[PDB]
Amino acid sequence: APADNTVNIKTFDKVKNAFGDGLSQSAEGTFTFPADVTTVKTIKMFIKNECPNKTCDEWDRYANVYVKNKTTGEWYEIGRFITPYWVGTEKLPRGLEIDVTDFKSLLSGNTELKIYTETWLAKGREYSVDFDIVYGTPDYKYSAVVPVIQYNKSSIDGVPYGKAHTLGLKKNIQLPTNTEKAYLRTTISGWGHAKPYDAGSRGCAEWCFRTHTIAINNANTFQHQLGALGCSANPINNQSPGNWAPDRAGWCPGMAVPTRIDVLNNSLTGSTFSYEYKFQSWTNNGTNGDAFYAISSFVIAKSNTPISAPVVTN
Ligand SMILES: CC(=O)N[C@@H]1[C@@H](O)[C@H](O[C@@H]2O[C@H](CO)[C@@H](O)[C@H](O)[C@H]2NC(C)=O)[C@@H](CO)O[C@@H]1O
Repeated sequence: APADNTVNIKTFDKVKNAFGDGLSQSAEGTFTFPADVTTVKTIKMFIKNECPNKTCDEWDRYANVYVKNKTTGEWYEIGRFITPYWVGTEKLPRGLEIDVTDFKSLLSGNTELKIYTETWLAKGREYSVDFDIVYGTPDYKYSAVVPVIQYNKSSIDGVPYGKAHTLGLKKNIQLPTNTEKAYLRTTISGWGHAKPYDAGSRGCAEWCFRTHTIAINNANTFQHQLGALGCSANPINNQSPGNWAPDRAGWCPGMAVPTRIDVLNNSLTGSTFSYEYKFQSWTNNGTNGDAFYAISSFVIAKSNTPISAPVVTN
Protein backbone atom coordinates (compact mmCIF):
# COMPACT_ATOMS: atom_id res chain seq x y z
CA ALA A 1 0.00 0.00 0.00
CA PRO A 2 1.18 3.58 -0.52
CA ALA A 3 3.49 4.45 2.36
CA ASP A 4 1.71 6.53 5.00
CA ASN A 5 3.20 9.96 4.89
CA THR A 6 4.32 12.51 7.45
CA VAL A 7 4.02 16.20 6.65
CA ASN A 8 6.00 18.90 8.45
CA ILE A 9 4.40 22.33 8.85
CA LYS A 10 6.59 25.31 9.75
CA THR A 11 4.67 28.42 11.40
CA PHE A 12 6.53 30.66 13.93
CA ASP A 13 10.03 31.33 12.60
CA LYS A 14 12.34 32.93 15.14
CA VAL A 15 9.52 34.99 16.72
CA LYS A 16 10.22 36.97 19.87
CA ASN A 17 8.20 37.22 23.06
CA ALA A 18 9.49 40.14 25.07
CA PHE A 19 8.64 42.84 27.55
CA GLY A 20 9.27 46.43 26.66
CA ASP A 21 7.66 49.48 25.11
CA GLY A 22 7.22 48.27 21.55
CA LEU A 23 7.44 44.65 22.64
CA SER A 24 4.97 41.87 23.21
CA GLN A 25 4.96 38.84 25.54
CA SER A 26 3.02 36.92 22.88
CA ALA A 27 3.24 36.46 19.11
CA GLU A 28 0.32 35.31 16.94
CA GLY A 29 0.13 34.22 13.31
CA THR A 30 -1.99 32.42 10.72
CA PHE A 31 -0.49 29.35 9.10
CA THR A 32 -1.80 27.01 6.47
CA PHE A 33 -2.44 23.46 7.62
CA PRO A 34 -3.84 20.82 5.23
CA ALA A 35 -7.62 20.93 5.31
CA ASP A 36 -8.45 17.20 5.74
CA VAL A 37 -7.73 15.61 9.11
CA THR A 38 -9.75 12.43 8.77
CA THR A 39 -6.60 10.29 8.39
CA VAL A 40 -4.39 12.18 10.87
CA LYS A 41 -3.01 9.68 13.32
CA THR A 42 -0.60 11.99 15.24
CA ILE A 43 0.48 15.64 15.36
CA LYS A 44 3.68 16.56 17.23
CA MET A 45 4.50 20.15 18.00
CA PHE A 46 8.17 21.10 18.29
CA ILE A 47 9.24 24.28 20.06
CA LYS A 48 12.83 25.44 19.50
CA ASN A 49 14.04 28.25 21.75
CA GLU A 50 17.07 30.01 20.35
CA CYS A 51 19.02 31.54 23.24
CA PRO A 52 22.68 31.66 22.21
CA ASN A 53 25.24 33.60 24.25
CA LYS A 54 22.90 34.44 27.18
CA THR A 55 20.97 36.78 24.91
CA CYS A 56 17.65 35.90 26.53
CA ASP A 57 15.61 36.51 29.67
CA GLU A 58 17.59 33.94 31.72
CA TRP A 59 14.80 33.03 34.16
CA ASP A 60 12.84 29.80 33.91
CA ARG A 61 9.62 31.30 32.55
CA TYR A 62 6.10 30.01 32.11
CA ALA A 63 5.30 29.75 28.36
CA ASN A 64 2.53 28.25 26.24
CA VAL A 65 1.01 27.81 22.76
CA TYR A 66 -2.62 28.22 21.69
CA VAL A 67 -4.76 27.40 18.67
CA LYS A 68 -7.73 29.64 17.84
CA ASN A 69 -11.22 28.16 17.55
CA LYS A 70 -12.23 29.40 14.11
CA THR A 71 -15.89 29.84 15.04
CA THR A 72 -15.77 31.13 18.60
CA GLY A 73 -12.49 33.02 18.35
CA GLU A 74 -11.39 31.44 21.63
CA TRP A 75 -7.75 30.46 22.27
CA TYR A 76 -7.17 26.86 23.41
CA GLU A 77 -3.90 26.03 25.17
CA ILE A 78 -2.34 23.17 23.16
CA GLY A 79 0.99 22.98 24.96
CA ARG A 80 2.88 24.47 27.95
CA PHE A 81 6.56 24.47 28.97
CA ILE A 82 8.96 26.21 31.32
CA THR A 83 11.91 27.88 29.62
CA PRO A 84 15.27 26.63 30.78
CA TYR A 85 17.49 28.93 32.83
CA TRP A 86 20.16 30.88 30.87
CA VAL A 87 20.12 28.76 27.71
CA GLY A 88 17.65 27.68 25.07
CA THR A 89 16.70 24.21 23.85
CA GLU A 90 19.76 23.62 21.63
CA LYS A 91 20.52 20.40 23.52
CA LEU A 92 17.39 19.06 21.81
CA PRO A 93 17.99 19.34 18.02
CA ARG A 94 14.28 19.38 17.20
CA GLY A 95 13.29 21.24 20.33
CA LEU A 96 10.73 20.55 23.03
CA GLU A 97 8.10 18.11 21.84
CA ILE A 98 4.43 18.11 22.77
CA ASP A 99 1.78 15.85 21.23
CA VAL A 100 -1.11 18.04 20.07
CA THR A 101 -3.09 15.34 18.20
CA ASP A 102 -6.13 16.08 20.42
CA PHE A 103 -6.41 19.36 18.54
CA LYS A 104 -6.34 17.96 14.98
CA SER A 105 -9.84 19.28 14.39
CA LEU A 106 -8.53 22.86 14.97
CA LEU A 107 -5.24 22.40 13.08
CA SER A 108 -6.80 22.38 9.58
CA GLY A 109 -6.72 25.08 6.95
CA ASN A 110 -5.55 28.57 7.76
CA THR A 111 -5.17 28.33 11.46
CA GLU A 112 -4.17 31.06 13.88
CA LEU A 113 -1.63 30.23 16.61
CA LYS A 114 -0.29 32.22 19.57
CA ILE A 115 2.92 31.73 21.53
CA TYR A 116 3.41 33.45 24.90
CA THR A 117 6.19 33.72 27.50
CA GLU A 118 5.83 35.35 30.91
CA THR A 119 9.05 37.25 30.17
CA TRP A 120 9.68 40.57 31.96
CA LEU A 121 12.93 41.51 30.19
CA ALA A 122 13.38 43.18 26.81
CA LYS A 123 15.74 40.33 25.91
CA GLY A 124 12.74 38.01 25.95
CA ARG A 125 12.76 34.57 24.32
CA GLU A 126 12.88 33.64 20.63
CA TYR A 127 11.13 30.61 19.16
CA SER A 128 10.51 28.59 16.06
CA VAL A 129 7.61 26.11 16.07
CA ASP A 130 6.96 23.37 13.50
CA PHE A 131 4.48 20.49 13.50
CA ASP A 132 4.71 16.93 12.25
CA ILE A 133 1.41 15.49 10.98
CA VAL A 134 1.54 11.74 10.57
CA TYR A 135 -1.20 10.23 8.44
CA GLY A 136 -2.32 6.65 8.78
CA THR A 137 -5.50 5.13 10.16
CA PRO A 138 -6.77 6.66 13.42
CA ASP A 139 -9.23 4.32 15.19
CA TYR A 140 -11.74 7.11 15.03
CA LYS A 141 -12.24 9.16 11.89
CA TYR A 142 -13.61 12.17 13.74
CA SER A 143 -12.71 14.05 16.95
CA ALA A 144 -13.93 17.19 18.70
CA VAL A 145 -12.33 19.03 21.64
CA VAL A 146 -13.56 21.82 23.93
CA PRO A 147 -12.05 23.29 27.09
CA VAL A 148 -13.69 22.45 30.39
CA ILE A 149 -11.55 25.06 32.23
CA GLN A 150 -8.66 27.35 31.36
CA TYR A 151 -6.93 29.43 34.00
CA ASN A 152 -3.70 29.74 32.14
CA LYS A 153 -3.13 33.22 30.73
CA SER A 154 0.03 33.29 32.91
CA SER A 155 1.43 31.43 35.93
CA ILE A 156 -0.12 33.92 38.32
CA ASP A 157 -3.42 33.79 36.43
CA GLY A 158 -3.80 30.21 37.52
CA VAL A 159 -6.31 29.28 40.21
CA PRO A 160 -5.27 30.72 43.66
CA TYR A 161 -4.30 27.83 45.91
CA GLY A 162 -4.83 27.86 49.67
CA LYS A 163 -7.61 30.41 50.07
CA ALA A 164 -10.63 29.69 52.29
CA HIS A 165 -12.75 28.83 49.21
CA THR A 166 -11.65 27.90 45.72
CA LEU A 167 -14.34 28.37 43.10
CA GLY A 168 -14.55 27.85 39.33
CA LEU A 169 -13.52 24.18 39.15
CA LYS A 170 -16.95 22.61 38.67
CA LYS A 171 -18.78 22.29 35.32
CA ASN A 172 -21.26 20.03 33.54
CA ILE A 173 -20.20 18.24 30.38
CA GLN A 174 -22.57 16.96 27.72
CA LEU A 175 -21.15 14.29 25.38
CA PRO A 176 -22.67 13.71 21.92
CA THR A 177 -24.72 10.51 21.68
CA ASN A 178 -22.48 9.21 18.87
CA THR A 179 -19.39 9.51 21.05
CA GLU A 180 -17.44 6.24 20.94
CA LYS A 181 -14.45 7.30 23.07
CA ALA A 182 -14.02 10.29 25.36
CA TYR A 183 -11.28 11.56 27.64
CA LEU A 184 -9.87 14.54 29.43
CA ARG A 185 -6.60 16.31 28.62
CA THR A 186 -5.18 18.30 31.59
CA THR A 187 -2.06 20.48 31.98
CA ILE A 188 -1.38 21.85 35.46
CA SER A 189 1.64 23.61 37.02
CA GLY A 190 2.11 25.40 40.35
CA TRP A 191 3.63 28.81 41.09
CA GLY A 192 4.90 30.21 44.38
CA HIS A 193 6.70 29.40 47.61
CA ALA A 194 3.85 30.31 49.89
CA LYS A 195 3.82 29.43 53.56
CA PRO A 196 3.28 27.33 55.58
CA TYR A 197 6.16 25.35 54.09
CA ASP A 198 5.90 21.58 53.87
CA ALA A 199 8.72 19.59 55.47
CA GLY A 200 11.97 20.43 53.68
CA SER A 201 11.12 24.13 53.38
CA ARG A 202 8.89 23.47 50.37
CA GLY A 203 6.39 26.26 49.74
CA CYS A 204 3.32 26.14 47.51
CA ALA A 205 2.57 25.68 44.78
CA GLU A 206 5.91 25.37 42.99
CA TRP A 207 7.63 23.14 45.52
CA CYS A 208 5.00 21.41 47.61
CA PHE A 209 4.20 17.92 46.24
CA ARG A 210 0.43 17.39 45.85
CA THR A 211 -2.04 14.91 44.34
CA HIS A 212 -5.23 16.49 42.97
CA THR A 213 -8.45 14.77 42.06
CA ILE A 214 -11.04 14.84 39.25
CA ALA A 215 -14.47 13.68 40.38
CA ILE A 216 -16.99 12.55 37.74
CA ASN A 217 -20.61 12.72 38.88
CA ASN A 218 -19.20 13.38 42.37
CA ALA A 219 -17.18 10.18 42.43
CA ASN A 220 -13.39 10.71 42.71
CA THR A 221 -12.29 9.14 39.46
CA PHE A 222 -8.83 10.34 38.50
CA GLN A 223 -5.80 11.51 40.45
CA HIS A 224 -3.12 13.90 39.31
CA GLN A 225 0.09 13.42 41.23
CA LEU A 226 2.34 16.48 40.93
CA GLY A 227 5.57 14.82 42.04
CA ALA A 228 9.23 14.56 41.11
CA LEU A 229 9.80 14.34 37.34
CA GLY A 230 13.55 13.92 37.86
CA CYS A 231 14.78 17.38 36.88
CA SER A 232 18.40 16.35 37.41
CA ALA A 233 18.07 14.00 34.41
CA ASN A 234 16.91 16.81 32.11
CA PRO A 235 18.76 16.50 28.72
CA ILE A 236 18.94 20.29 28.69
CA ASN A 237 21.60 19.96 31.41
CA ASN A 238 23.51 23.16 30.64
CA GLN A 239 21.30 25.39 32.84
CA SER A 240 23.68 26.17 35.70
CA PRO A 241 24.17 28.60 37.48
CA GLY A 242 20.37 28.48 37.59
CA ASN A 243 18.62 26.23 40.10
CA TRP A 244 17.56 23.69 37.44
CA ALA A 245 18.07 20.26 39.01
CA PRO A 246 15.79 20.03 42.04
CA ASP A 247 12.29 18.68 41.48
CA ARG A 248 9.32 21.01 41.37
CA ALA A 249 5.85 19.57 41.90
CA GLY A 250 4.99 18.17 38.49
CA TRP A 251 7.39 20.18 36.31
CA CYS A 252 10.99 21.09 35.55
CA PRO A 253 12.75 24.21 34.12
CA GLY A 254 13.49 23.66 30.45
CA MET A 255 10.87 20.99 30.00
CA ALA A 256 7.28 20.69 28.77
CA VAL A 257 4.60 20.60 31.45
CA PRO A 258 3.12 17.08 31.33
CA THR A 259 -0.17 16.36 29.55
CA ARG A 260 -2.45 14.22 31.69
CA ILE A 261 -4.89 11.97 29.81
CA ASP A 262 -7.88 10.48 31.62
CA VAL A 263 -10.15 8.12 29.74
CA LEU A 264 -13.83 8.58 30.62
CA ASN A 265 -16.27 5.70 31.05
CA ASN A 266 -18.37 4.85 28.04
CA SER A 267 -21.42 4.84 30.28
CA LEU A 268 -21.07 8.66 30.29
CA THR A 269 -21.89 8.93 26.56
CA GLY A 270 -25.17 10.54 25.62
CA SER A 271 -25.16 12.01 29.14
CA THR A 272 -24.50 15.27 30.86
CA PHE A 273 -22.26 14.62 33.84
CA SER A 274 -20.61 16.76 36.51
CA TYR A 275 -16.89 17.46 36.40
CA GLU A 276 -14.96 18.80 39.37
CA TYR A 277 -11.27 19.48 39.72
CA LYS A 278 -10.22 19.37 43.38
CA PHE A 279 -6.83 20.56 44.62
CA GLN A 280 -5.29 18.70 47.56
CA SER A 281 -6.37 20.57 50.67
CA TRP A 282 -3.96 23.33 51.82
CA THR A 283 -4.16 26.73 53.52
CA ASN A 284 -1.96 29.68 52.67
CA ASN A 285 -1.09 31.63 55.81
CA GLY A 286 -0.24 34.60 53.59
CA THR A 287 3.18 35.26 55.05
CA ASN A 288 5.27 34.41 52.00
CA GLY A 289 3.35 35.45 48.87
CA ASP A 290 0.87 33.64 46.64
CA ALA A 291 0.32 30.14 45.26
CA PHE A 292 -1.45 29.46 41.92
CA TYR A 293 -2.22 26.40 39.78
CA ALA A 294 -2.21 27.30 36.07
CA ILE A 295 -4.56 24.75 34.60
CA SER A 296 -6.34 23.85 31.37
CA SER A 297 -8.51 20.73 31.13
CA PHE A 298 -10.23 19.78 27.85
CA VAL A 299 -12.72 17.07 27.00
CA ILE A 300 -12.15 15.20 23.72
CA ALA A 301 -14.91 13.19 21.99
CA LYS A 302 -14.09 10.63 19.23
CA SER A 303 -16.35 8.71 16.83
CA ASN A 304 -16.32 7.07 13.42
CA THR A 305 -19.23 9.28 12.47
CA PRO A 306 -19.08 13.12 12.51
CA ILE A 307 -19.10 14.31 16.13
CA SER A 308 -19.87 17.81 17.45
CA ALA A 309 -17.86 19.38 20.27
CA PRO A 310 -19.12 18.40 23.73
CA VAL A 311 -21.09 21.11 25.58
CA VAL A 312 -19.70 22.55 28.80
CA THR A 313 -21.90 24.51 31.22
CA ASN A 314 -21.86 25.57 34.85
C1 LIG B 1 7.85 28.96 36.00
C2 LIG B 1 7.95 29.84 37.24
O1 LIG B 1 7.23 29.67 38.23
N1 LIG B 1 8.82 30.84 37.14
C3 LIG B 1 9.12 31.79 38.21
C4 LIG B 1 8.91 33.22 37.71
O2 LIG B 1 7.52 33.42 37.50
C5 LIG B 1 9.41 34.24 38.71
O3 LIG B 1 9.38 35.57 38.14
C6 LIG B 1 8.53 36.46 38.74
O4 LIG B 1 7.24 36.22 38.16
C7 LIG B 1 6.23 37.11 38.68
C8 LIG B 1 4.94 36.76 37.98
O5 LIG B 1 5.09 36.85 36.59
C9 LIG B 1 6.61 38.56 38.43
O6 LIG B 1 5.65 39.41 39.06
C10 LIG B 1 7.99 38.86 39.00
O7 LIG B 1 8.37 40.18 38.65
C11 LIG B 1 9.02 37.88 38.46
N2 LIG B 1 10.30 38.13 39.11
C12 LIG B 1 11.43 38.23 38.42
C13 LIG B 1 12.68 38.52 39.24
O8 LIG B 1 11.49 38.09 37.21
C14 LIG B 1 10.85 33.96 39.13
C15 LIG B 1 11.42 34.92 40.19
O9 LIG B 1 10.72 34.86 41.40
O10 LIG B 1 10.95 32.61 39.64
C16 LIG B 1 10.63 31.65 38.63
O11 LIG B 1 11.50 31.94 37.60
